Amino acid sequence: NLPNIVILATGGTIAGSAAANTQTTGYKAGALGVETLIQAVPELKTLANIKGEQVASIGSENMTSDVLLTLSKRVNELLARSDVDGVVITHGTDTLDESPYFLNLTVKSDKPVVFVAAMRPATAISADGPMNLYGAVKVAADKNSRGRGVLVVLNDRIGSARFISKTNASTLDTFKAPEEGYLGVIIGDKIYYQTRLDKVHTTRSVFDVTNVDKLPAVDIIYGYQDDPEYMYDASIKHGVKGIVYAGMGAGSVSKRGDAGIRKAESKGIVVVRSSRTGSGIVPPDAGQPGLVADSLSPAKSRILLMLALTKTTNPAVIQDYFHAY
Amino acid sequence: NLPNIVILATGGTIAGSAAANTQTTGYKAGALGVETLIQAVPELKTLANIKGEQVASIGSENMTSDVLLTLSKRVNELLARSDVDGVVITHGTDTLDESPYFLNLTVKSDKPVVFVAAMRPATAISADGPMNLYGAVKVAADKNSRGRGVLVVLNDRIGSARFISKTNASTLDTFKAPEEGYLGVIIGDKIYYQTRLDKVHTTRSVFDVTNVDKLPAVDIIYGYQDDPEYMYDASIKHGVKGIVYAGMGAGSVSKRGDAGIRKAESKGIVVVRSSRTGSGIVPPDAGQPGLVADSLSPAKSRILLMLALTKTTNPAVIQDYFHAY
Amino acid sequence: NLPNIVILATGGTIAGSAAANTQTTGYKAGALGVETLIQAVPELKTLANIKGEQVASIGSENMTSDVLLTLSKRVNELLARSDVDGVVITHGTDTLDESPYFLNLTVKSDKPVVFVAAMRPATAISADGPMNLYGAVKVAADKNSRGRGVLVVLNDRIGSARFISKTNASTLDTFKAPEEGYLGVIIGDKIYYQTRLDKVHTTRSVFDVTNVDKLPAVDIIYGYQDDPEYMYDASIKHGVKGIVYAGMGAGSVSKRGDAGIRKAESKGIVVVRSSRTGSGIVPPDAGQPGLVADSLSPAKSRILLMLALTKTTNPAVIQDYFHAY
Amino acid sequence: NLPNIVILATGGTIAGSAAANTQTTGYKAGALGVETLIQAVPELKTLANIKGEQVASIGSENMTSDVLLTLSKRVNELLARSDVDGVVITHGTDTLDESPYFLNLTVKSDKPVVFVAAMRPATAISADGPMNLYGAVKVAADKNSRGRGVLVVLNDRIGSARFISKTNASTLDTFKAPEEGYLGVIIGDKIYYQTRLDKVHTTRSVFDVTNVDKLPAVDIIYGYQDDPEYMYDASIKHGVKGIVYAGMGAGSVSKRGDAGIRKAESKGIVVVRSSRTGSGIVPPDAGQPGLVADSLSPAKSRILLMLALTKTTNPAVIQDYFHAY
Ligand SMILES: N[C@@H](CC(=O)O)C(=O)O
Ligand SMILES: N[C@@H](CC(=O)O)C(=O)O
Ligand SMILES: N[C@@H](CC(=O)O)C(=O)O
Ligand SMILES: N[C@@H](CC(=O)O)C(=O)O
Repeated sequence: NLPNIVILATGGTIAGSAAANTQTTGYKAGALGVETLIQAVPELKTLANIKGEQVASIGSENMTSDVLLTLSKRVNELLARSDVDGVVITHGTDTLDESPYFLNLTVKSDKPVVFVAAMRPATAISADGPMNLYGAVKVAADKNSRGRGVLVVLNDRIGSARFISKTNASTLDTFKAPEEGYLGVIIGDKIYYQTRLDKVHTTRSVFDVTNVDKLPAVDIIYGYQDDPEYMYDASIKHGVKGIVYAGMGAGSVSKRGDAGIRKAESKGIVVVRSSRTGSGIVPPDAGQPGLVADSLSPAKSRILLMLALTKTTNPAVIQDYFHAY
Repeated sequence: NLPNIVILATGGTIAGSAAANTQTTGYKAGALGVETLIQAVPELKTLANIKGEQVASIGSENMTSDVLLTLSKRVNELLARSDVDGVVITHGTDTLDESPYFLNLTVKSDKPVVFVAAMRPATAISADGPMNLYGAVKVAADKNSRGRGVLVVLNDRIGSARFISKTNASTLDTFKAPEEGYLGVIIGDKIYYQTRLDKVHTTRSVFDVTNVDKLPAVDIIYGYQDDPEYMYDASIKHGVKGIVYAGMGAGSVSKRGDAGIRKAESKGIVVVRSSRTGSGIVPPDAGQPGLVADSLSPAKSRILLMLALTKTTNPAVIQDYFHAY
Repeated sequence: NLPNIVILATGGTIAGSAAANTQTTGYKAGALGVETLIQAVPELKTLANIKGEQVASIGSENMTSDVLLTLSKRVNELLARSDVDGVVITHGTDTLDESPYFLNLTVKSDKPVVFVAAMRPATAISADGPMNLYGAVKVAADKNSRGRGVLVVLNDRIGSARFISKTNASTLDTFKAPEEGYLGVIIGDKIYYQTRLDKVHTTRSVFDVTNVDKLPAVDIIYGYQDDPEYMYDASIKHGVKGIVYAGMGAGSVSKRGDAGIRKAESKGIVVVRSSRTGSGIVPPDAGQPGLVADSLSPAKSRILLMLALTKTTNPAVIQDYFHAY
Repeated sequence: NLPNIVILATGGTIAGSAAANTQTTGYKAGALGVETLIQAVPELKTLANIKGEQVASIGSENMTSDVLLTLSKRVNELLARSDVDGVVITHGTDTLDESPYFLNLTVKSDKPVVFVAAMRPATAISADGPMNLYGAVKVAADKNSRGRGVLVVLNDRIGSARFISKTNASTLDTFKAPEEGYLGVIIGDKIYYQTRLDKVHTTRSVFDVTNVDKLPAVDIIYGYQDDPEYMYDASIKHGVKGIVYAGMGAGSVSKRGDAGIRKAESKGIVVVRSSRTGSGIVPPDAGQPGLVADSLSPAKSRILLMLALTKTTNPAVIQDYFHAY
């Protein structure tokens, strides 16, 4: 009796197709279904009983919070069933920073939720998709993968949704977390778990979007030399509920950024100072406005802020989420 | 006789002072003069004859293109003299991604221009400033450091202005370049050069800002899920000459980002697609609008685009600069 | 009432002194007592009630298994007392791969055992010792640091004794674990735990050396092109109980290395195939002799094998230790 | 017309064939000829005119100095011809630390010598071989690859033979150089060179093996706690010409290692102190015996020492080679 795994497809280059096998970038992309991905890897039949389901068919650069609501609700419906042991989600790499972390806070089950992607299309020479999908299903079918939070599997690595991000624009090994490493690795058709996420996730999370139809809008504004104050004005004008600041260094604000953040806060907008660096802690500073993002990236900080605004508008409670989640 | 090195001060945590040494973050920053930094390390006298100038006294988060013009003009004025062998620039870490790369394209000399910074204030326990400054002066005083482009010295490393960036928000070893490494290292009071910059820099650069009073305005717009098109509308309204897109993955645009970029291009604004990932190549794509940033980060792409706009607005010529510089 | 922390000194460059402050390497090293290190950082009094003890005064390159036995028995006696909350151990960096992992398997307490070291002597410019010691004591005094296994603190990082190793010969940031990251970080006088060790350690470990006078001899033989078979003959002649093979790639043996290992196994010597690469999994292979080291480095594999030989010689039980510890 | 590239096969997992595609490790390895590798990638015909030769059919773990001597002589006579523009060498990954660096010092031409390997067998799911081979041939056929030293191409990276090493036992992205990065990358069917090797290589190298029948024997002895002195006695007994010490930290010797090295030096054996860390500089120290390996790893130090012993035994001259090569 093999485990029962459901593969939910949302699109991405993993389900992409090009005219030539030498083409990995800059091509008229064609989408493939979940059944085509399953049929491409007949070795999945030794791991688990597989059922395919197409949630979406878009590039992750076009992934929206509305589709994330639909995805999370469907994952929760499936994991509540006794005939589903785990869920594998085929997704694009461009916003694989956000999607798994969204599910890390919204999934109400200990059963494995494994995001999977590919940097090369299925038609490409040495396409990474087939092995990544094999690894993802293997992880989801393993009972030892439970209670570890949402997992992300690419290039023989098992990364945490809380730390893993696309660190390189175009390489196969792009998904890394320099300061936190990987939760596990897949070597020689065997899973080796090494670390556990020391943050609040899945079953112990207070965030629930089961009865949420629309999430609060949150913008991300970059921090740099000569950064305009008018970007904050644009966010205020359109009435966003939150703003994540991709700050210079440890979330440092310029005179124009400081003025823009305080103007947003006076209108009731919750601002969180993250970092454009790529990793590390943004420490508390009473001399600067806004909350701090802890070690959360601008992309993941936005996700947490959106979900935090569904529960509260209290800055201290939201700050507590950033240090715990 | 010893070489003649001039230390130009712009500010930063390297010249920062706190009431307690346990404080490294969120403190009352006390700005120190260039002479105080020189007197703190009397071992600089064994390396070279030191002179100090105070170009600026601000945090790098407030570093502007106007101050960079003043800095670049002063560096070129000093390096043209026979009594100056090299220059050391004490700067902050928050925008040390931009400043050195600016001078990497504007300095008209093979003489060493070495940027130096510190993550911990001078008062802090195990302050990195003193050793960083010693290493920077040592690098600038070495004649073998010539013709290598603008250098950045922190944590015993010599990084290229073209590749090095603050990769972590709060650590001493934050300045890294995972795909390109370091040009050299400083170990045991000795310099070990290992790699050379294979890009156009300094003397061979066509970018000259000697007769430039004001640089063209360039904004950076971040790429993420549900990214607003109105950010581009804000840039267009304020009449920016360039827009750098910190794209999802390999500079991928959403439907709103695509619309915002094409709207900017119709107004004559040159848009360059960079990446929010942290490293890697953004490959050319005819299916997407805007130019491609090659391996240049959003911060450095903005610097190059700003300087490219002083000479031309032609997309093909600017694209050529992005692959060469 | 502040926690009671005991600082045990074994030596190292953290307690080293040079002729000049520009000397970090190649000098006549002097020794500093445990009290000299404590008085150098008066900020330790705000963290905990400190009591220093001098266990040894040697370079870690000369650290032996006999001294580790004495250290482990002493730590166990200290932590068994109700008036001790944690222990900080000043040690050298050269064999900081072995020592903490030894205590990770032998210390029977949830109370923090924090190893600390320095890459620069206390006399050097921007000596890392003072801050590393401050960070180590802060970790040991924190109640949240309990039950996390043996910790290693340098350069604002909290690494696991199971994963952390000296990855660079001479840099301050040398202690890394690319595949596993850090358990926590120390930023802005605050501790941020991110991951937990998912292996058997400390309290749950079966390795008890309280009644052990002398440990079994284990050698490490390197794997390379034209590697001699006579090195294995030298180990067999001296009657070692174990041999760790620092293998090429994934612990691959040459024809001479295969012959040497099989000859050792016939004499009752338990051989474990590790890797010279620096990281990763050495997978099981029925076509090759010896056991596999999992992700354990040659240095750490020797430590585990040495402790495993005090309990059993059964290859199946020892292999189970390598996948669980 | 297209360039003329010769592919020299030595063996390895790139030419490996397993029973099942889920088998990447621990399998009965099969041997695939050079023509089988060429016919597997028909896209090589668009890059260059290909001719294949079978130099060897062994795993790199069994690669010997006599085969490297034969390989180097064959590469040199091929590059001397006008009908050969570059050479691609299919090799194993286990000793890809040594082989390319050997040729980096022995090749007497600016024509590209590109080593290529694969972590997964040709039969495996998402086998890296085909893309790596395509990338290697593309690099060898590119005129811009000339005068850059021996290149190593895997996972879309172009690494220098001087710096690149297998850093992980079992992953696709194993070939890294933390402190030096890559010379270039292959993204979207385009080569992007970023750094150049700032060491003496190929054409300018003084190490000629045209008239060498047998290379001097050089052993590598590992440095660790309780390291035996008898390993050095075994090397002296068999009359090796050199000994590379894989030292603890920055090549630090124990009391037994110090006694063993000085005993080797008294018998005329040249000893070089390298590091077991994985990267970094081993600094000169008059207080310790033996020469220093600079930034060279134990594997690469052995290669340089072996080639230096064909010319001289003078300690100061060999030490100079270690800082220049
Ligand atoms: N544009 C693609 C990139 C990828 O999947 O690799 C996506 O994110 O859907
Ligand atoms: N806020 C400081 C940060 C630093 O220098 O470390 C600056 O950039 O000026
Ligand atoms: N030789 C020293 C190196 C250090 O501590 O940095 C030791 O390990 O004791
Ligand atoms: N055992 C193989 C490993 C590989 O090529 O991946 C070899 O080096 O030949």
